[PDB]
Order: sequence, then structure tokens, then C-alpha cells
Amino acid sequence: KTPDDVFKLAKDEKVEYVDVRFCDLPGIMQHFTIPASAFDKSVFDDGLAFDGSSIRGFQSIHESDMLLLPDPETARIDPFRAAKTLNINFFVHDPFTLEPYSRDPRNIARKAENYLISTGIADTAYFGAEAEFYIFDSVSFDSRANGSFYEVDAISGWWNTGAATEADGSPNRGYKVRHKGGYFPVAPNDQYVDLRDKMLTNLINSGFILEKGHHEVGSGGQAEINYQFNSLLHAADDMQLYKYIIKNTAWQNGKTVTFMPKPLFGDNGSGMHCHQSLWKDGAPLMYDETGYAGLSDTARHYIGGLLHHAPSLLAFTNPTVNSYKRLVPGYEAPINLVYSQRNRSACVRIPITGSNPKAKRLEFRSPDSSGNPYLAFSAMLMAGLDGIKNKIEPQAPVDKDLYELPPEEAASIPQTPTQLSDVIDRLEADHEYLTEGGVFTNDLIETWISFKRENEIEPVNIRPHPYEFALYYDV
Amino acid sequence: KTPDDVFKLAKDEKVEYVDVRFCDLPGIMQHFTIPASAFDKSVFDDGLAFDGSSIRGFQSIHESDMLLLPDPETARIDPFRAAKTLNINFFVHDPFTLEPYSRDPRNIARKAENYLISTGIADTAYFGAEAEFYIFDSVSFDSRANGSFYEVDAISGWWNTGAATEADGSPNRGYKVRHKGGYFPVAPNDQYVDLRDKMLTNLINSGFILEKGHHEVGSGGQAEINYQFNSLLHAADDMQLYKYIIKNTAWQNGKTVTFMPKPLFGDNGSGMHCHQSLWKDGAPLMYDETGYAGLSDTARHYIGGLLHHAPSLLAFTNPTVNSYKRLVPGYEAPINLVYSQRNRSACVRIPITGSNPKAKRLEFRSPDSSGNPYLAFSAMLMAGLDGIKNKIEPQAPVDKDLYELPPEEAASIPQTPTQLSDVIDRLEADHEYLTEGGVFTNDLIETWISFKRENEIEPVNIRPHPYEFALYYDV
Amino acid sequence: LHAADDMQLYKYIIKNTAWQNGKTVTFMPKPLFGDNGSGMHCHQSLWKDGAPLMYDETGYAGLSDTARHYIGGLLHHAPSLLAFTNPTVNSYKRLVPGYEAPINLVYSQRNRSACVRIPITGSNPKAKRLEFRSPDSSGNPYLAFSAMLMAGLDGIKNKIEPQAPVDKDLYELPPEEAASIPQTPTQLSDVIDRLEADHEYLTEGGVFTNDLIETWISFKRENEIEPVNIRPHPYEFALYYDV
Amino acid sequence: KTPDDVFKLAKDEKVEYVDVRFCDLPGIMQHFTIPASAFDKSVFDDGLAFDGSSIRGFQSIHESDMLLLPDPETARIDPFRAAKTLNINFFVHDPFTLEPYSRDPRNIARKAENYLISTGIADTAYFGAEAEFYIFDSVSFDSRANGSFYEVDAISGWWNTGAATEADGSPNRGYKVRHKGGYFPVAPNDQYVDLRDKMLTNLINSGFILEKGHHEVGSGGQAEINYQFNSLLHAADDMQLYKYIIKNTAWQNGKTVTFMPKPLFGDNGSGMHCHQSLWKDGAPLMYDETGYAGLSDTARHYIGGLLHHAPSLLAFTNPTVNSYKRLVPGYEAPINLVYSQRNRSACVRIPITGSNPKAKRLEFRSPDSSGNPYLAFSAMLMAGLDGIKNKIEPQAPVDKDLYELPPEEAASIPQTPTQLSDVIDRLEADHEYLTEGGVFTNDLIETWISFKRENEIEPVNIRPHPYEFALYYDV
Ligand SMILES: COc1ccc2cc(-c3nc(C(C)(C)C)[nH]c3-c3ccnc(N)c3)ccc2c1
Ligand SMILES: COc1ccc2cc(-c3nc(C(C)(C)C)[nH]c3-c3ccnc(N)c3)ccc2c1
Ligand SMILES: COc1ccc2cc(-c3nc(C(C)(C)C)[nH]c3-c3ccnc(N)c3)ccc2c1
Ligand SMILES: C[S@](=O)(CC[C@H](N)C(=O)O)=NP(=O)(O)O
Ligand SMILES: C[S@](=O)(CC[C@H](N)C(=O)O)=NP(=O)(O)O
Ligand SMILES: C[S@](=O)(CC[C@H](N)C(=O)O)=NP(=O)(O)O
Ligand SMILES: C[S@](=O)(CC[C@H](N)C(=O)O)=NP(=O)(O)O
Ligand SMILES: [Cl-]
Ligand SMILES: [Cl-]
Ligand SMILES: [Cl-]
Ligand SMILES: [Cl-]
Ligand SMILES: [Mg+2]
Ligand SMILES: [Mg+2]
Ligand SMILES: [Mg+2]
Ligand SMILES: [Mg+2]
Ligand SMILES: [Mg+2]
Ligand SMILES: [Mg+2]
Ligand SMILES: [Mg+2]
Ligand SMILES: [Mg+2]
Ligand SMILES: [Mg+2]
Ligand SMILES: [Mg+2]
Repeated sequence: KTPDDVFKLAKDEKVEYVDVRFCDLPGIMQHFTIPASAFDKSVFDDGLAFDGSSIRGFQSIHESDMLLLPDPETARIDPFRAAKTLNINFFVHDPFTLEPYSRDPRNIARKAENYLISTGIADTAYFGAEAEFYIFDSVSFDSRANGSFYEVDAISGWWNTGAATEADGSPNRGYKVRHKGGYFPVAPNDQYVDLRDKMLTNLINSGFILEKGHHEVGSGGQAEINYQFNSLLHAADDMQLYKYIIKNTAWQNGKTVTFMPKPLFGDNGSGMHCHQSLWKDGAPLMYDETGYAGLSDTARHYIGGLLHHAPSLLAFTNPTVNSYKRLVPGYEAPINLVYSQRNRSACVRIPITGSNPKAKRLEFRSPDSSGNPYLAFSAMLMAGLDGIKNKIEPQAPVDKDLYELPPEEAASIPQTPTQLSDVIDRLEADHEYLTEGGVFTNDLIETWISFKRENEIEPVNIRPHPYEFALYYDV
Repeated sequence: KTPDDVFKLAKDEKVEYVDVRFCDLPGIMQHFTIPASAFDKSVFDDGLAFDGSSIRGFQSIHESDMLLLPDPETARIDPFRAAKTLNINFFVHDPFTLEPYSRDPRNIARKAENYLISTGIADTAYFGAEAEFYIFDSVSFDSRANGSFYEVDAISGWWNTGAATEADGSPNRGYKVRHKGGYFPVAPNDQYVDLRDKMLTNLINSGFILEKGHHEVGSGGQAEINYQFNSLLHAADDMQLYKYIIKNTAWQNGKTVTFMPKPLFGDNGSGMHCHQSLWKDGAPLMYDETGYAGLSDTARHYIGGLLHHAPSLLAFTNPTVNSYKRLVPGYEAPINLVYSQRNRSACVRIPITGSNPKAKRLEFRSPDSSGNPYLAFSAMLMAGLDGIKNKIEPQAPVDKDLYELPPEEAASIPQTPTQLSDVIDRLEADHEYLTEGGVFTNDLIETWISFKRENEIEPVNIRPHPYEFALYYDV
Repeated sequence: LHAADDMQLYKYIIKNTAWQNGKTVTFMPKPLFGDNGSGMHCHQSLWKDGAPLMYDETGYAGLSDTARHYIGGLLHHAPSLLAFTNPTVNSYKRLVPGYEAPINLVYSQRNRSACVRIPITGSNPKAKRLEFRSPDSSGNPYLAFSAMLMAGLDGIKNKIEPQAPVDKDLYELPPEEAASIPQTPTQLSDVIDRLEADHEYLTEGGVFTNDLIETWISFKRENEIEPVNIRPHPYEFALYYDV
Repeated sequence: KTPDDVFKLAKDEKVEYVDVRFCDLPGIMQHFTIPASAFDKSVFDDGLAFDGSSIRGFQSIHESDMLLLPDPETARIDPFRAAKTLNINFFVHDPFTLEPYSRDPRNIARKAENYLISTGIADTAYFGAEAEFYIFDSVSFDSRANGSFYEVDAISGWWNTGAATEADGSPNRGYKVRHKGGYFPVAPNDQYVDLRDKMLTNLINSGFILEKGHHEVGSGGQAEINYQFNSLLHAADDMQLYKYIIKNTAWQNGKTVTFMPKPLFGDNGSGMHCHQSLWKDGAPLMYDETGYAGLSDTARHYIGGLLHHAPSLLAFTNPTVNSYKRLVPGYEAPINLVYSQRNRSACVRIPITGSNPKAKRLEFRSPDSSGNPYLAFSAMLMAGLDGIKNKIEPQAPVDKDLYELPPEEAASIPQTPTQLSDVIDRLEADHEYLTEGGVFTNDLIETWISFKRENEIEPVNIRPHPYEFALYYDV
């Protein structure tokens, strides 16, 4: 798309407002609105200003002013606003030099794609993502001097089988979902068919090419929708728009969605599996009929990179304290650093795709939706490329239920990290593969580390956990 | 129907979504949705993937990926979804070899039909089913360390005659159904006429050929709807679609349906009587004007097989712990292994059909709706075929009220099994008739036995029953 | 006899002390799911002319031949004996693994996972005895104590050898070794069935008579086994409402 | 005291019951009651039995039987029970060999005292302890699939200044305690004067020699009572009895006490400061008028041991997950490994005592009351003795407010450990100083490590924290 394409779209759709969007460092989209009458060439030539000091991971207060420049490829009609609105993503730029911002997640993705080309290894990295989520009815929580709580709730939650009535006083009609039992019985066990249909339709209407939708394993309304893969940057833009459409379709229909990794204890977490492949000149590079699981050397070394760099890479792919509550055995999330075909207990699964080279790819199962897809996809690529460049050999595939391994065998396999502080520590110690070609810079890495320590790790560490009262009140 | 018939139907009905369905081992339909735009030749040629490890009785996690291939004969428009949807049943296949899965219930029914043809005994097994159900208003239940409960409720339930008001605060207007008195007074005693009409209409609109609908014996909204018989596999597909339509028609109209065998204590259970007959080259094989109740030798030996194999066959026809609460005297369900014409106390009843050979058949009254109709119909066929093949003579018909037999004559007649663990034990010991022709395989039988022990028998056995408190609190 | 009279008076005193102080006591075997049941362990010994018969310093766990054969009787007759020592439907909810009640028919010293535990008592012959851990308080101590005695006496009289002691955690046995050890019965109807089939050891000397045994069997079937069997369990709704 | 002293006491006090007490591994006293008529010589000669498999950190089920032998020095009349009762502590012994149990905490303290004598360094280790606690009104908590909470409450809690009424509906009369403001205004600001007087009186009546009692810093009823120091084993027996008397005095007066390290967020935690000194032949060893803070070489090396071994020693002195919520800056608990005179921000404070050598001692401020005083005191002694034996020099004292240090300066002094798993890891790697003289054995250490990982560390790590919902619900 071009500037004129977007003006034509705005005029043809009789748009009243344009919503100007960009990504903060942690991974939440930010926006303000301008009237259609203020959406002109000047927006493309001069850009628009905002307060960089109010955005997380951006500027200090005395260097606050920042600039935004539009990305016409991202233009979509908003499905939700009563006043017709056109959404457009922007790149953040220095207001003096007009140089791209070093802490703009969209710029990182841009740099990753260009660095890929410059290596000669490939020209395109394709990402297909599966962002699972929960469709809840309610949530509340607080944290005080003398107490703390959370509660999420959902009509289909198994914890509600004994409820005398529903939240509105209507009768309990059963057909609630058992823990680990949501994947994927027909209605009325599946209570979210019509809502997920609306989500699917909203996505179709925003130009997504859809593949499937279904209830997921978790009780209390776990769900998954799949759309067509795309190249790195487009894929990360798609992810952000997808989360927006999912959350707001739920909202407009009286529900509340979360993408957090582990909202329920003793039921499945929500992952963001990333299917990845490299292509060059319109041809796939991942396939070799003679390799294990049909994998070429390039593919195997990419995996070698992911598994070798995992202890620091998870700082971007599993970036929250809650992430590490998902990385526990028995829930189809990884607990150790292995690859294996057909294996949903592994860190990297190779899906069964047959002899078609175009379909051959790896599924990185470790990542979740709790962070920044621009940074996450970029970091994965940089790990994989380091793997290829250094010919990093992964340890042998383990074609077993990785949660049921004998002690002697399990201990010869590197584990996933236990907690956020460990991966942040490791990122600080070893991040050279990310800085290759200036894709990630030290200022971004240092800001990230600092942000996670001060705003996440420390605040959780100093606050007493309710289960400590269960354990220790009577010491 | 062919692939092109289904594409034409999808296009003519302006379908937005296709719902991909298959059967788990215990007997619940599973589904995910794809857009109409993804429903193409590739769905027929390459199939679709799912996670076999999340489906009960299927795969382990390290061998998770499974494949689905469509069955065009099963294509129907969904009556419920606001976004126009086409439902299609699939067969489950190995993703490497594309071999039919040994634990796909739809495959077992396929295999049973082929085995029948290969014996030369007949070419067609027809099944007519009567799946009774209850239309409740509510249900709740739970199970904790210090207590446990269930409660079902229904406006027409006799337990509510003394209620001051209905659930919504409106007046009690009487005309509630007496225990064992629901079959079948006119409205207003029958409070479900309009709802059953809606169920009937939804079935007609999904291509069912309807025979009748009525209130059943049980208080609190017991019901029965009959549709035309069909050959085994088609009949099992019809049963699954029927349960879906009944449950969801109820759900959309503010009710809640259960097909469990015995939700009410001291009132009728819900059975799945199976009327069965064999045909060859378009001619019936069950009829002989000179036999007892018009039955041929072939028919009598089929019955011999059902009654001889019953102690293990009920593992598939009466597959739940709750099944055995229905097999008690006084409620038109069987308590012993006899056949008899006109006799609703018997295990096999021969309905009165006159001299028309095409109407001659046996009614197996033992089965209920708590399991898997693909496996249940197949197992019944295998038992009946073993009877024909071995010329198993049933014991003499007993034309009496089998609940009022003097202890002396009753002691000579074999009883129905008391509990699930007994039939599971017997299935394990003796299942050769099921494995004939590889219709059932040992892996299916072993998985079934193991599933029932670990997920049903044991969990119920270890949990104190509320009536034990009535009996023993004061010991 | 004195011990059975003591047991009845004890239950009365416990229940009523609780009652007078605003509480309510139950002796049922398993009132809580996922926590310990309540047993009635019976420590037993035979004496003659003021001297103990259970002790032999050379035997496993200090046990004489007389003691070992008594145990042989308890464990051999268990499938029918539990009809009097574990006489309720609720009894069988207690005989599950992980709660210091028995799940199989073995004896073993120091072992709270076993059916018969030999407590550690040292060299004093007067303290030597066996602890039968299987019984609970849900029945009749007069009949329970008597039945245990009759089983133990049949063991002595027929020199019934118990199978070898198993000094392990009987709940953590590998499926292989566990398959070789006889299990405790699963349910009341099984022990009642077995009592009906084989009760000769109880009728010795006319201690139990056939009228008592027949009345017992008939009572348990009609008033306990059948009434529980015909009533849907709440967990069946958890399992099957949505079938 | 002797056996006959105890019999005389029991007879003179007209005791009806004797309470038999011993310590489990984590640090909770266990008990059963025998009638006075069963308390005879046999209790001393033969001992009493119990089920070692029901006691945490003791026996497996197949080796369950354990033996108890009385310690006549510990006999005290119980202040609480209406039926007159004598409490006696016991040692746990092997029932075959009568050898002292290797996992009896009271045995470890016994061993530690003997090992001290055997080194020739000193013959007596004196411990003066300050076990702070909270006097709350209520507590509740739970942990479910979809939510979790705790709440503590106290009339004097600052969170209650805006309450319309008190819990019983009586008026809010103010005079509540500000956060960090409880040390130590007069009544009515101090609302616990009469209750602490009752606690003081019960202690005096159980033969404690009292020094002081006061409100402590924390809002919502923090308190401290001090009794006279003693030698190691007697001191640990005194601590256990003290906790019992405090808890039950509170209970009988309608309150609820906790000794947990950090029950309130943003207010003082509760420590167990341990004042320590070594004496030989009735003379003190800690004093040298020429040393910093009046400390001898022996004293300085003992401190060297404490600080050097701290990373593993805290596994016994700070043994819970909640312990590490107290080791945060700003609350008069340590955040780093320094000693300093007069300094309540330090790990080891040297109180100001003047020129009297008998009063010279070190205050180890790190420990809390959440574990086992027998093991805690013993472990501290072992670390100190290793310091003396190896002449470990502590780093120079730092006479500054350790919480106010700019971050670059703070980083130049070794920190206290962040979390329990770290000290448990370190204990596993390095514990030789504890095994000297067989005082701690490998079986105890391995059981401890194993208990903490399986029952505490892992269960807390897998459970989502309420503040994670505050941080991440909307990711
Ligand atoms: C038959 O030719 C193709 C070409 C590309 C294909 C791509 C996918 C694909 N789907 C997904 C999700 C949406 C299920 C996560 N990811 C991919 C994907 C992602 C990255 N690279 C490739 N090659 C495929 C799936 C099938 C394909 C088939
Ligand atoms: C007059 O010619 C016929 C031919 C087939 C007929 C089949 C039925 C039939 N109806 C039922 C239900 C729906 C009431 C359970 N089952 C059968 C049935 C089933 C299997 N085989 C046969 N022959 C009949 C009933 C009447 C028939 C009459
Ligand atoms: C004047 O002679 C002495 C002798 C011993 C003394 C002991 C203490 C003392 N008090 C405490 C608490 C109760 C406040 C924690 N701890 C000690 C203590 C503990 C261990 N060793 C010594 N020397 C003193 C305090 C003053 C002393 C004064
Ligand atoms: C069924 S699942 O394996 C579940 C994944 C799980 N929720 C996770 O935490 O990654 N996902 P998919 O089959 O869509 O890859
Ligand atoms: C009236 S009934 O006999 C009732 C059957 C009963 N509910 C059963 O449990 O099988 N059924 P039908 O007459 O439809 O065969
Ligand atoms: C501690 S326990 O082993 C518990 C026995 C358990 N309640 C039972 O059901 O037998 N009893 P004891 O040690 O008194 O013999
Ligand atoms: C006033 S304080 O310094 C407070 C100690 C704090 N509660 C702690 O957590 O160690 N105690 P003390 O003066 O009794 O040694
Ligand atoms: Cl962390
Ligand atoms: Cl059963
Ligand atoms: Cl039973
Ligand atoms: Cl920890
Ligand atoms: Mg998926
Ligand atoms: Mg998924
Ligand atoms: Mg996936
Ligand atoms: Mg009918
Ligand atoms: Mg009927
Ligand atoms: Mg019928
Ligand atoms: Mg006992
Ligand atoms: Mg103090
Ligand atoms: Mg203090
Ligand atoms: Mg102090």
C-alpha cells in the first residue's frame, strides 16, 4: 500500500476518525485519535508528536517529545467504533534527526528483516502464531498491607458445577467444562461457539485470512483462533491487531479476555506457539527428505540456535513472572530444551506435514502472549540465525513424553528456566547474538532488563503470597 | 453424496463456516471450525490436523498429531449458529500412513459393516434406536473433602407439588407429573409439547425422517423422539446428530437435557432400545411364520448371541457406572437375560408387527445413551453374528412379568450384571467375538477397559455416598 | 468379652461427652474423602495358665509358631472375616491406599501399611502381640472379636502358614510384586458373598450358628448393599450428566 | 532435675494428666496425653511409642514405630488446661537399639553442646532470643483453581481507620497504630497492654525469668517479650515453650498470634534476633577492650563464621519462603552481610554494653521464628565454631544506614540471599561445617533439603500470585 491508497480507503469508507497507533516497549499498543479532516499529506511528511515520557521504556521527562511516521500497509477499518474509524500503525522517530527510534519495537522488527537479507542466508522469515486466550466473565484482585487476592470467573468453569444459580440469578444448567477437558466437545459443552464466530467474522472483516477456531483445553473458556502466517514484521502487526480484535469483540459482548500465560492453577496455560521457516528467492529452505523429521541442515541449525540461546532468549519470548507458572509439567507446555516431531511435550515440535517442502517448519512452543511480538519474533530470528551462522548442532531429538522421563534420563537434559529473574540475569550476561547487525542495541537491552527488575521481579518478590499463609501462619 | 455435492450445498446455502466433527472414544463429538473460504479440495485430499493427545482414548502427548478426512454423506446445515454453518463428520487417520485409526469409533462402525458383508450372512444391518432423555430446568453437583451433592430440577417434577412459587417467583399452577405417570397425558400435564415440537422441527430440517415424539414415563420432563431406522454406520451418525439437536434445542430455549441412564431415583431411567434386523439382497432375514413370535432361525441365533455375550457386551452398550442404577426392577428396563414378545420387562422384546416380513425385528432393551453408538451398535452386531455363526440357542422365552417372578424360577434365569466393574472384568476375560475380522482390536479393548477403571469405576468407589451417612453416621 | 463390653461403653462415653459439650462424634470408617479413615486396630494375644504364648525370640518379629499360625488364620480367612470386622459399605471406602489402613493381606513388623503389624515391643514376652489393622468401628465388637478369634484358632489348629512378611511400603509396590499379593476385598457385597460360601471356621463349637450367619448376610444385603447400589452417587452427575 | 523431682512435682501439684512433647523436623511441637496414673518409672526405663511416619521429616510408613524418652529438666505445669497437666519434653530414640534419633531436633542441640565442649574452645554457648510476633483478631486464606486470597485483621490495624464500626458492630474509637508506628506509645494507642501482661504472667508462672515486654514497630498488634538467656539446648526448649504460651494466651483471650516472618506488606516483619556468647570455666570469651566494639578475636572470628556461612546457614535460620519477604530494606531487618555496633540495619549488631565483659555479645539479626530453634541455634554455633577454628576474618564493619546506600555502593558488600531456593541450593553444595563432629548428619540435611523443595519452594512457585493479575491480566 501507498499513501494515496490509504487516502482513497479513508474517503471511500467515509471515515470520520483516524486512530494513530504505535507499540510501547512491553508490548501494549498505544493510540490517539485525529479527525479525518486532519489526516493529510502533512501526516506523512512531517509526522505527529506525542509524550515519550508517558510511554513505558521510551523517554525521560526532559527529553519527552517524540515523533510518529505512518506505515500505510497497516491501515484497517476499526470494527468496533460507532464513529467510522481507520486504524494505522506508526513508526517512532527522533524529532530532531528523524532517525528511527532505537526502542521502537516496530523498528526492531524492521531491522531484523533487513539483517536477515544482509546475511545472504534467506530473504524472508515466515511466522505463524497460535495465541491462545481465556474468555472469562469477570476478574478482580487487589494488594493491601494486610491482604491480597485475585479471582477470575467464567460460567463454564468447573469450579462452578455446584453453584445454586448463575451470576445473574438464572439456573445452573450444567455442561461446564472439566479441567483439561475443553478440547474440544460440541455445544452445549462448548459455550462459546457464537462468540468465537463473531471473533472470526471481525477478523475476516479486518483482512485476516482465517484458518480455524476452536475451544482449547482449559476450563472456563479457553480458546484459539488461527490466521495465515506472514513475514516477520507483518506477522507481528497481525498479532497486535488480533489481540485487539479478540479483546474488544469479547468486551462488546459482555465478556473479558486475558492473554496471560497462566490465569488458572491446575489447568492449561495459554501459549503463543511460533511456527517458523526461512525462504530464499521464493523457495523454502527448511526441507530435506533425508534428515530427521524432514529437516534440512539450515532448519536443524536454526533449532540449535533456539535451544542453545533459550536461557537468555526467553527474556523476550517468556517475559513475565507469570510466564514461568506456565512452564510446568503436564499441560502441553515445555519443561526442557529438546526438539521432537509430533511431540507436544517438547520445546520445539516438528508438526507432521508430509513431503511438501513448502509446509516444512519448526514449532517453537515455549513463547507466550505476555510480551511484545515485535521483540519476540525478532529475538527468535536472531537466535536461529546465530545457530545457522555458527552451525550449532542441537542435541539429539527425544521422541518421548518428556514429563514422564526417568530421573537419570531427565537430568541429562537442560531444563527450561524456573523464573524470570534467571532469564533476565542470563540476558544481561550474554546477549551478543541479539546485537548482531545492530538489530537490538545495548540501550534497548538495558532498558528491558531494568524495566523487568524494577516493575515486575522486585514487586512480586517483596509481596507475600497467599499460599505462604497456608504454609506458615501457624509456624 | 460426493465432494462436489458438499461444495454445491455450501455455496447454495451461503455457508460462512464449516464445522469439522469427529467422535472421541467414550462417545462425545469433538469439533473445530474453519471458514468457508478454507473449505476446498485440499480438505478432501490432504485432510486436517488436530491434537490426538487432548482427545480421550486417542494418543499420548509425544505421538499427538492426528489427521482427519471428511465423510461427505454426513454434511448437514447447523440449525443453531447465527453465522451459517455446515457440519461434516470426519474419519480419523494416521498422519504418516493415512491408515484409518484403530481407535476411531466411526472406523469401527465402518469395519463392522464390511465384516458383515464378508461373512455372507447378510449385506445390511438395520438399527432403529429410541434414545430417551430428560428435559430439566437445572442441575448442580460437587464433591469435596467434607461433603458432596447433586440436584436436578424441573418445573413438572412431582417433588415440587408443595412449592410456594416457581423458580422465577411466579405461582405454582399444579399439573405436575406423578412419578411413573408421564406417559402420556395431554397438556397441561404435558408441559413440554411446544418444546418437543421445536425439537421435531429442528430434526426434520436436518434431514431426519420422523416417526413420533412424546412425553415419557418419568416425572420432571422425560421425553422420547423416534426417527426412521438406517444401516449401522448411518444410524450411529444419526444418533450423534440427534443428541446434539436435542441438547441444543433445549439449551436455546432455556432448558437443560440429560441422556444419563438414571438421573432420578425411584422413577424411570432413560434407555436406548435398539431394534435390529439383518437384510440380504433387499430381502429381510428375520421372519419365519412358523417360529415363536414370527422369528427365523437367523433371528433366534442373533438373539442367542446377544443374550450369551451380554455379560461382556454391556461393557459397550451400558458403559457407565450410572448404567447399572437403571438395570433395577420395576421401570421397564431389563433385570435378566431373557427374550419375550410384547414384553417390556424383558432384555429382548419382540414387538408385535403382524405378518409383514419387512417389519420383523428384535428390540434389545438393555442399552442406554451413556456411551458410544458407533461402538455399541458394532458390538451388538458382533455378538449377534457370533450367535448365527455358532448357532447359539437362546434359552426359552419367558412370557411373564419378569419383576414378579417367584424367587425359585428367578434363580434359574441369568441376571443382568450388577455393576460396571463386573462387565469390564468380563470384557477383559472374554472378547474374542468382538475381535473377529479385526472389527475391534486389542488396543481399543484395552484402552476402553483401562479408561473405565481409572476414570469411572475407581473414582466412584473411593468417594463416600450420601446414603452411607444416612446408614452409618451413628454407628 | 470384657474387652467387647469395654468397647460399647467407650463409644457411649465418647459420643455423649461430645454431645453434652455441643459437639457430635462419628465412628464411621470414612466420613472424609481424601483424609484418614477411622479404624479399630485390634491387638491380640493368647495366654495359658498366666503365661504368654505369642513370643519366641528366634521367630521373625519375636513371634512364636502359635502367633504365626494365628496370623495365618486371620490372613487366610480375611475374605470372609471382614464381613464381621469391616461390616459396612462405608468400611470399603477406608480400605484404599495412602491412609495407614490395609490394602492387601500381609503381615510385617513396624509397618502401618500392612494388614497385620507387629508393634516393636522388645524382649518382654508379655508385650508380644499382633495388631490386626483391618477392622473398623462400624459393626459389633462382640461379633468382630469373636470372629477374629475363630479365624486365629482355625489357623493354629490347621497350622496355616502366612505368606512371607513384606517389610516395605505396601502402597508403593511396583505393579509386578503387588499383583502377587492378595488384595483386601473391594466392597461389602464381596465379603458377604464369601461369608455365605465359606464360614465353617466360625461355626466350630457352635460359637456362631447358621441362623446368625444367615440373618447377618440377609440384613446386610437388604438394608445396606442394595439400598446404596440403587441410589445414584453425586459423582455420577459429575461424570455423566453431559453424556 | 531428676526423675524423682518430676514425680514429686506431679504429686504436689495434684496433676491429672501428663503431656508428652517432642519436636518435629520443621519445628512444631507434637504431643499426646497420658493419665497421671500411667506416669511411672516405666516411662523413664522403657519409654513411650508413637507413629514416626505421621511426623514430618521422620519415618517412612514401613519403619513407623519410634520411641520417646523423657527429659526431666523440661517439666512444667501447663497454664491453660482445666484438668491439671504437667508438660514434659522427650528425646526421640530408635526402638530397637535405643540410639538417639538422627532427625530429632532436640538431639541435634544435645550433640552441638557436646561438640562445643570437645573442641576445647568453650564449654558453654549462651543464646538470648527475641521472638517478635503479631497479635491479630482474625485470618483467612485459600487457594483454588480460579483464585486465591489471604487476609489478616486487627482492631489496631491502620487499614481500619476508616471503618464505620468494629467487627462486633461497636463504634470505631480511633487510636489505631500507624504503619511503623507501634514502637511504643502509651495506651490507648497501645491496645494490648493487659493481654501482654497476661502473657508475661503466664511466662513467670512457667518458670521463665522475665526481662521486658512491649509493643513492636508493626501496626495491628506487633509485640515482643524477652526472657533471660540460657545455654543452647535450654534456650531452644525455652523458645518452644514461649511460642506455645504466647499463642495460647492469645487464643484463650479471643485473639490469634502469628510468628510468621512477614504477615504484613509495607510494615515490619517479625525476627528472632539471637544474642550469642561463648564462655569457658565460668568466664566470658567475647570481650577485649582493645577490639572494635569491645570484641575479642574469638568473638570476631565467630562473626566471621556467621557471615561467611550465611548463604547456606540461612537454610536453618530463615527456612521458609516467607522468610525472604522480611529480608527487604527499610524495616530493621538485614539486607546484606555486615556487622556493625549500634546498627539495626546490619546483619550482626553489637549492642552497646559498656566495659562489663559478661555483657559483651553479638546480635545475629538475620534469623526469624519460622523454623526450628534447636536446628537454628545449632547451625549458628557450628558456623561460629568453623569461624574460630579457621580464624575467618569478617570484612570491616560498616557503621552506616545500610538501606540508604546508593545502588553502586550497596553492590560492593555481599547481599543476603533473595529466596529460599538459593539457600537450599547452597546448603546442598556446602554443608561440611554442619557435619563436623556428626552434629548434623547427611540424612538430616538431605531430608531438610528435600522437604523444603517439595512442600514449600515448588508449591509456591507453581501458584499464580495475586499481584501477577495486577501486572498481567491485560497483557
Ligand atoms: C501446502 O503449502 C503450505 C505452505 C505454508 C503453510 C503454513 C502453515 C502454517 N500454519 C501456521 C499456523 C497458523 C497453524 C500457526 N503456521 C504455519 C507456518 C508458519 C511459518 N512457516 C510455515 N512454513 C508455516 C501451514 C500450512 C502450510 C502449507
Ligand atoms: C412395514 O414395513 C416396515 C419396514 C421397516 C420398519 C422399521 C421400523 C422400526 N422403527 C424403529 C424405531 C424407530 C421405532 C426404533 N426401529 C425399527 C426397525 C429397526 C431395525 N430393523 C427393522 N426392521 C425395524 C418400524 C416399522 C417398519 C415397517
Ligand atoms: C551484667 O551482666 C550480664 C550478663 C548477661 C547478660 C545477658 C543479656 C542478654 N539479654 C538478651 C536478650 C534477652 C535481650 C535477647 N540476650 C542476652 C545475651 C545472650 C547471650 N549472651 C549474652 N552474654 C547475653 C543481657 C545483659 C546481660 C548482663
Ligand atoms: C492443544 S495445545 O497443545 C495446547 C498448548 C498449551 N495451551 C500451551 O500452554 O502451550 N495447542 P496446539 O495443539 O494448538 O498446538
Ligand atoms: C415406555 S418404555 O417401555 C420405557 C423404557 C424405559 N425408560 C427404559 O429405561 O428402558 N419405552 P418404549 O415403550 O418407547 O419402548
Ligand atoms: C496413626 S494410625 O496409624 C492411623 C490409622 C488409620 N486411621 C486407620 O484408618 O487405620 N493409628 P495408630 O498409630 O494409633 O495405630
Ligand atoms: C525494634 S527492632 O529493631 C525491630 C526488628 C524487626 N522487627 C526485624 O524484623 O528484625 N527489634 P529490637 O530493637 O528488639 O532488636
Ligand atoms: Cl523472578
Ligand atoms: Cl462398579
Ligand atoms: Cl457393596
Ligand atoms: Cl524460593
Ligand atoms: Mg493450534
Ligand atoms: Mg493450542
Ligand atoms: Mg501449536
Ligand atoms: Mg418407543
Ligand atoms: Mg420409550
Ligand atoms: Mg422401545
Ligand atoms: Mg494401632
Ligand atoms: Mg528487642
Ligand atoms: Mg524487637
Ligand atoms: Mg534485637
